[PDB]
Amino acid sequence: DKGFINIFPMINTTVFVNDGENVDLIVEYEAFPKPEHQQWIYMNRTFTDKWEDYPKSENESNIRYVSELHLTRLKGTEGGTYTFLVSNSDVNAAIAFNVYVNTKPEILIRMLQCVAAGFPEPTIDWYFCVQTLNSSGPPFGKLVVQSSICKAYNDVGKTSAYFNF
Amino acid sequence: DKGFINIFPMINTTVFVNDGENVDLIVEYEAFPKPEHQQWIYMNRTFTDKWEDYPKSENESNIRYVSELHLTRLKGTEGGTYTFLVSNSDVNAAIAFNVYVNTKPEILIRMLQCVAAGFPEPTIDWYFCVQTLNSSGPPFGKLVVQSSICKAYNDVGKTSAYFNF
Ligand SMILES: *[C@@H]1O[C@H](CO)[C@@H](O)[C@H](O)[C@H]1NC(C)=O
Ligand SMILES: *[C@@H]1O[C@H](CO)[C@@H](O)[C@H](O)[C@H]1NC(C)=O
Ligand SMILES: [Co+2]
Ligand SMILES: [Co+2]
Ligand SMILES: [Co+2]
Ligand SMILES: [Co+2]
Repeated sequence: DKGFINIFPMINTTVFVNDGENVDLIVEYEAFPKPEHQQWIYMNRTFTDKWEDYPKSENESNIRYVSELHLTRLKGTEGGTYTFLVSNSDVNAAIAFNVYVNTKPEILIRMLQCVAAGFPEPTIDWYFCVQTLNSSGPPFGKLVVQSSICKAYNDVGKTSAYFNF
Repeated sequence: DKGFINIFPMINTTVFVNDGENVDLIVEYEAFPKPEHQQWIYMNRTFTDKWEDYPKSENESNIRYVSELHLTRLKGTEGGTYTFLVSNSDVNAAIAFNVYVNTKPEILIRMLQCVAAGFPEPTIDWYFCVQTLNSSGPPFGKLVVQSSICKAYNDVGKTSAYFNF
């Protein structure tokens, strides 16, 4: 047999984190020969000092290794796929984590239009006393919904605003 | 000496309750002769079954009495002065409780105008990427402030909304 790299996640690959909280993406993996070019990537951007790598055993015959990425104070926009890559002289290997960041809806108004953004997808109710877009600027949220006929909410929170003529 | 009614509060007369929470307004009082016409009043409205009255002692020579008003699920609008009255054949006596209900700001928008309402008095900040009125209808809050130049907040919460042209 030749070289090999086998990766096992220590936590579930799909993780859910509340807005402003932390999460540690942990991976164990066996490799021969000595693993090289350990790397954590999010959005073509490489984390320089937010992660750590170390052998699981001090013993010389160890081929078990651990890599951890420390995500701190995650924002709703910082949700997405975080990828870990590693290689040796023979094999290239990778594993991916899907990080969801729960956020309460942010609503804006520009005949006005009410637009809610966040995760999970905010639903809009109207009380008396629908399309989907994807924008970078305000309001800041993973999923964006506009309702026309303003209260907005999801399983993590609610946001309201009144409008009169 | 003739008749007398002396009232002592068992809790502080000024009470602060968060929105949606409960509070028990408790009063002890000594009276001779037998107290009569015990009454709890808020906004000219008399609580019929939300309160209880009972002698502090079963013994016959007791002149000590207790009256409790159970306020449940208080709203921001339900903040104000709650009054307890009691009398006998000689004296009339009363005591008053000042109930504050903390609420996060509610903001509305009608050249638009942003109006925040709640308790304590909401302050308005503007981020780039003042008068005072008193209305019954939306937005619902004890103190109302309009700022013109929309984020709004107080020591109990915050509420935001964007506006673009
Ligand atoms: C995914 O991870 C969660 C914990 O965040 C766990 O409750 C769930 O069972 C996992 N799903 C699997 C292992 O299929
Ligand atoms: C008023 O009541 C509060 C408790 O709600 C207490 O902390 C405060 O000391 C009281 N003020 C007095 C007794 O003057
Ligand atoms: Co380091
Ligand atoms: Co949808
Ligand atoms: Co009763
Ligand atoms: Co003021």
